[PDB]
Amino acid sequence: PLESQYQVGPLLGSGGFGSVYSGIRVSDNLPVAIKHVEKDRISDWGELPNGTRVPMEVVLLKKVSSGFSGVIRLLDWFERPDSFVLILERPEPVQDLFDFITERGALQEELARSFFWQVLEAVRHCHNCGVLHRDIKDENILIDLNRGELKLIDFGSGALLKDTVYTDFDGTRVYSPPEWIRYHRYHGRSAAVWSLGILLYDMVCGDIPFEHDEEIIRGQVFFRQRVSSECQHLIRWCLALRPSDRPTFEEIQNHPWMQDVLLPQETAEIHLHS
Ligand SMILES: O=c1[nH]c(-c2ccc(NCC3CCNCC3)cc2Cl)nc2c1oc1ccc(Br)cc12
Repeated sequence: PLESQYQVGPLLGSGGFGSVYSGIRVSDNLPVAIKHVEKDRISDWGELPNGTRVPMEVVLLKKVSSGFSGVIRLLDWFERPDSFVLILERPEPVQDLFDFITERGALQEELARSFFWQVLEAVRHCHNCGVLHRDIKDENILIDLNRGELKLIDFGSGALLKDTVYTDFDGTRVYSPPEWIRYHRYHGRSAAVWSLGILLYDMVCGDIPFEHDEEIIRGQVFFRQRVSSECQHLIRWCLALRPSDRPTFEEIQNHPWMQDVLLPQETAEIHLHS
């Protein structure tokens, strides 16, 4: 029971998500992350197999936990008077994609591809486990710099995956698809693909392509940097205005630009200098 199992360290960051801290498991010194979430700010609750009230975040994390290292692991969690606490694996050394992109600009395509493929594989996993993330974006992807592996994080906005329409969204606006902006309705897989389209553009251009509802609704994509035509094509496809025109994951991964991906480890050697 309790903290004193773990050993709190520097705050890593905070926001509408809550607050996350570096920490060590005192027993075996495992690097972990301690994420605190206030009950008043939680909005989407669910319940466990064993039948108890919890943040959806926790349900979703348990549903997707496993060997698969494309998604952060939930190690344990605790309930408090006015908060919850989640203990998550921490890789060390680690940097999130956003910070990596600020630091290094528009990524080389070889690297964007390794990365993007890894994201794709992580998301497929979530959908295989019945979970839909709803906030795919550079900040919510961690890079394990030794192993050249990407981990997805922050399921605070996600939802059980379903085949019917979604009328709620509390993700990140600029990553949301046109059909949310206009109609306040979307379907899971097609909304995901759109945000992945924003994600790839961000990677290859050093920034997100739309900053305003107007540009989202319009959906014309302008490339501010040299980007190969296959890449441009893949991105424009993911950003088709009509959802059903977007590619499935299978089509994304069978797309020409996605051929001959580097393994994560050879990515690290070549591109993380390690
Ligand atoms: O849920 C999370 N959110 C966040 C998170 C997401 C977005 C942000 N904010 C935006 C970024 C923060 C850093 N880059 C510039 C601005 C901050 C955090 Cl702390 N981090 C983690 C989360 O779970 C983690 C597990 C292990 C580790 Br290491 C980190 C996390």
